Parts: sequence; structure tokens; C-alpha cells
Amino acid sequence: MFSRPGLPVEYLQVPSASMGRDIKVQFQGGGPHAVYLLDGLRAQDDYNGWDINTPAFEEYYQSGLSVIMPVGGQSSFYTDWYQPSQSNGQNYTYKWETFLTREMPAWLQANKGVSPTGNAAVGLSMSGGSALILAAYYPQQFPYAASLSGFLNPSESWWPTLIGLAMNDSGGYNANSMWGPSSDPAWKRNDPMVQIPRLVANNTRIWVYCGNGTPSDLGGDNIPAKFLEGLTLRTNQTFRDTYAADGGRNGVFNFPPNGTHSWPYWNEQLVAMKADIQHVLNG
Repeated sequence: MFSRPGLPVEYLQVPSASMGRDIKVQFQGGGPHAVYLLDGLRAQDDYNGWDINTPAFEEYYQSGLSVIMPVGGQSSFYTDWYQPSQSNGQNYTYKWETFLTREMPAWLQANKGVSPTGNAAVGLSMSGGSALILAAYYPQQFPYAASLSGFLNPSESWWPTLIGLAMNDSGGYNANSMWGPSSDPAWKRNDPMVQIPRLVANNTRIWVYCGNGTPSDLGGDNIPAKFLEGLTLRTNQTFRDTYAADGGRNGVFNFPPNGTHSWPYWNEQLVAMKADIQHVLNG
């Protein structure tokens, strides 16, 4: 982990009444407002990917912002599922939106003094869209959201299938148990592209990054993974175009040709957005 000695990183056990279990949370206090760092598709139950692969905590130490790294939620898309993943034996239903928007913030407010409002949600790949959705539906809690190499049009064309494939490949989770068949409204409800009107209306400050190239931490190798990576960039470009078309004016769109879908670049983006977050959240 990059949470080396000196950094006041705590490991909290936060009860989730909705999921009937305790959720581990890596936390670094540094102010009433916090940056929620969401993990990727293969989120582990011991440490958040951000701490494993980047010096995120150190980079935000003394930034005037607390850093919250929830642990776990493999292939959960940080959303509330319809039912336990049907196939891999999950014995409970993922309710990560409920955890992130109600249970965890309530806990941190009562015990740490972290404000449940005026925070930033930052996600990458799997959680890229999650961050924008959290901000779309919970503007008070998240006036700021960043998506790094996110899947921003999950309900469109190949996306439901690609997402289902990724989830199955990551812990054997079932996308159908999450948002039902692709025709289910849950897919559009959790589609950043479809929810752009919300982001515009709430004047959400959005930071959207997308690299390009394969292989990467996004995947790569074979033709299917290559298609996914290519679709990811194109969809991010369409998201930017649609956001603009819909009246959006508070976004930062970073599409550097040499940017990659990797922790080094996602970390670079996290650092680059620090000043932006500080100004928006503590300005």
C-alpha cells in the first residue's frame, strides 16, 4: 500500500444495515469535506485499489480534504442491486448506493464530523459512471464528480453486454441481478449519458478523463477487450459532445492522446484535479 507510515490512515468497520454486513473503509481525516475514491471492477476486500496502486492518501494529505476509500464491492458498480447476484452464491444484495449516500456518510458525520454534503465522488473504469450517477442523483452530497475511463452510456448498444461480460469475469457477478435485463429502466436510470440533464441542471462540476490504447488496466489483449477499450473512448467523446449539446458548462474534459487506462495516469488525473476540487469544495 502507498499509505506508508506518517499518513493518519484509519481502517474503519462501518455497518451497512441494507447489506447486513460491516463495510471496511480506509479513511484519512483532513477536513469536513471529503473525496470519495471509488474502486475499479475488481475491487478487493482488503484494500481499495487507489491505496494499492497510488499515493492518493499522501497526495491529498493536508489538502484540506478528507479522503474516503470504501473497501470491497467487486463488480458492484456501486449501485443498489435488485437481488443477490444469481450465479456466484452471493448471499445478500449489494446496496452500495444506499451505503455511499446514507449509511457511510451518516457514520462519518456522527463519528468524525465529516459533512454528508459538499463532497466529491471520484471513480475510474467501473466506478467512473458510478461517480457521475452519484452526483446526478445526490447533487447536495456530490457537487463534484470525476470519471476516469468510465463507461458513460451503460444502457446503449453493446454496453449492457460488455458490462455483463466484465462483471462475470470479475467474481462471476450477474449484471441481470444488478439492473435486470437491458430493457429494464434501471439501465437508463444509471446511465450517465441519459442522466446528463441532471448533471447540467445541478451544475455539477465534472472532471472527465479517458485514455486510449491496449492493453491496459482496463483490459486490452483480444478483440473483445480491444473493442471495449475503443468503445470506452468513443462513448466518453460522445458524452462530452452530449453534455455540451445539453447545455453543460462546468466540465473539464481530458482526452490526452498519450493518456492510458492505467493507475499511473488515473493517479495523475487525481492529482491534477486536486486544485479543482479544493476550489469547488472549499473555495
